[PDB]
Amino acid sequence: AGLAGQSRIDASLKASLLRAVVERQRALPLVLADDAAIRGALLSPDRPSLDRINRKLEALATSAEAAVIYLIDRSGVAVAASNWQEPTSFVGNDYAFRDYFRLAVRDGMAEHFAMGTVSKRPGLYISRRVDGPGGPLGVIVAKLEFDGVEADWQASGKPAYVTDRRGIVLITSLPSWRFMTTKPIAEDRLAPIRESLQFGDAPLLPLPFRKIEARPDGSSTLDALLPGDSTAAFLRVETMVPSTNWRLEQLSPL
Amino acid sequence: AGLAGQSRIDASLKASLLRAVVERQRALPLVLADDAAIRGALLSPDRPSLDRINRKLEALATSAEAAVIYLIDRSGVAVAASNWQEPTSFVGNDYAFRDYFRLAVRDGMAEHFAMGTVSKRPGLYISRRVDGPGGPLGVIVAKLEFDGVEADWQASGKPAYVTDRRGIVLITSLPSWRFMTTKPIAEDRLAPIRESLQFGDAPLLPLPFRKIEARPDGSSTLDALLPGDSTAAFLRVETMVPSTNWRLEQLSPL
Ligand SMILES: [Ca+2]
Ligand SMILES: [Ca+2]
Repeated sequence: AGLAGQSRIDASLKASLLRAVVERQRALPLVLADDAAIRGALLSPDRPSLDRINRKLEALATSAEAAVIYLIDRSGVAVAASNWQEPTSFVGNDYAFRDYFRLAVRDGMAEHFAMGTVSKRPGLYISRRVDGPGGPLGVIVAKLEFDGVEADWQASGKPAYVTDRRGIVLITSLPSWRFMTTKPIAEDRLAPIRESLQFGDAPLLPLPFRKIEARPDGSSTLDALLPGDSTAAFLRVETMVPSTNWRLEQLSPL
Repeated sequence: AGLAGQSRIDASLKASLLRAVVERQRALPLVLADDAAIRGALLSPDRPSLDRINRKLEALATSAEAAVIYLIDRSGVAVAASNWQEPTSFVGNDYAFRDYFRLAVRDGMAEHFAMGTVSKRPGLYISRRVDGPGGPLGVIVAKLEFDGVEADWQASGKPAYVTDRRGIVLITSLPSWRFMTTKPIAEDRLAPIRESLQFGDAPLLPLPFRKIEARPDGSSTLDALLPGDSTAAFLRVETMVPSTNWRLEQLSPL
């Protein structure tokens, strides 16, 4: 009964890093939503305005370690992007129907975890409205991908993964386990989830766990196959990721 | 060698986290210092101008979880601040000779660790030069405090602290170790350091470590005096905190 706590801090440590890596990101849209140059662009856009920003956002994505940062207009169209030089440049796409647009518009801020339309590449989409006098002038967006955290967490050998409240493995030190489940889903909500995750493909097959028995703590004994590794005795702890509505779980070996 | 692995990783983690927390703040001056309304406010000390900038910084700092974000003009007087409504408002205060001001003028930027000059709140002061034409118009400063990271650390059960290159502890899981040192310092270089921490009471003695064996690991066993007592034995690891000039040392028990 001695791994319990040890794994329990290991987990609080993981959640914690993940809090901070999300917050690191969140600042970008935060400063950018008020930015006079961002603002300028949206009232009176012209070719040099939008170029300055394309670069301002290019340098920022680099320094912020963001996958993509892009500015969307009032209509839902992307106007400037970090990836503007890429063939995958998001400049000109229609995001009007994405929740990170519409929720940023309704609320001032929004965050939604999804699969890039073309990238098939998982991310937390973070957003903020840009206020106009009059009213909304557009939305700014930053995409956090989490290969860095995941490669941190592989580096422990307590494997770990993060679920949203529907029980869905969004972020994982074990690639294969991305998008499986902790909780039972039923008929009704299977296709709808696909939808929002932009991964109609998704398995929603449950992580290969047998012999779940809840030790007093709400920590659990556990038999897992890993990618490897036919079968394996293990310990499961949980923690809430502060600043998010995600859950973290760490399996400790024996 | 069993503790070494365990502690090598945990410390690596502890840095990464520190990295994410520092980096969260780095971005605000990064952007603030280029923001036309930052500029205007410094070239047009208007009162609408300063009005706005005040809650602008209030809002950003609150979200940012920066402890204070404030804006100094060329003469060093601070002109708008997150905290314009607490009695501890930095507004009208002279910071003309603080290094964070002075070096951001001479160099473009500066990060400087020091005690709150009225608070006794230790923190990083992350500063950026507002250029104009004709030369610099002022500096924008975001102060990062470390109480949250110190509390994540208290929780881990492996005391850890960060030293600059001077050998001084700045961030520490054990509060009474603040401004204790790795290397002895000499009598008359105390003055200038106390003068720069903005803390004449900086104890600046060597950490109370004894009986150090350096390993083949380049980890080291040591005996430490625990605040209160007793002296427990510890394994010590070292890692550079990535993208700072800071260094983290972490003690794990036996
Ligand atoms: Ca969330
Ligand atoms: Ca540094």
